[PDB]
Amino acid sequence: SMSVKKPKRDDSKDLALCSMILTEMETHEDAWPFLLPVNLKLVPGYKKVIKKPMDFSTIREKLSSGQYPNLETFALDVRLVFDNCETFNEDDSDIGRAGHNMRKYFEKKWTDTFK
Repeated sequence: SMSVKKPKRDDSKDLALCSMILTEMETHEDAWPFLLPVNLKLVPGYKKVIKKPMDFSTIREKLSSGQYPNLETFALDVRLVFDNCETFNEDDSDIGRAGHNMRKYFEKKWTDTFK
């Protein structure tokens, strides 16, 4: 509360560390469904159904331009990518499996780097 604070967690490396995680997600062999925004002209149903599209290139641009106020807003967009994938793709599909795999890969790196 006013003039009463928990000890200051060092957040000075968060930007660099989120960048490194994002690099590792970008280079994973199962990243291909997530590298670029879904083409809303060429994928029937996507625009209407997925209210907030998100992809790794969009996260990269947001990260590089100071549009993440803190490491949690960064995690929320990464998770959004996988939540969107699950919304639109059957579990038993190459893309559906890719999303599960990437979400797992992310959540481990997230815990190991920050928890």
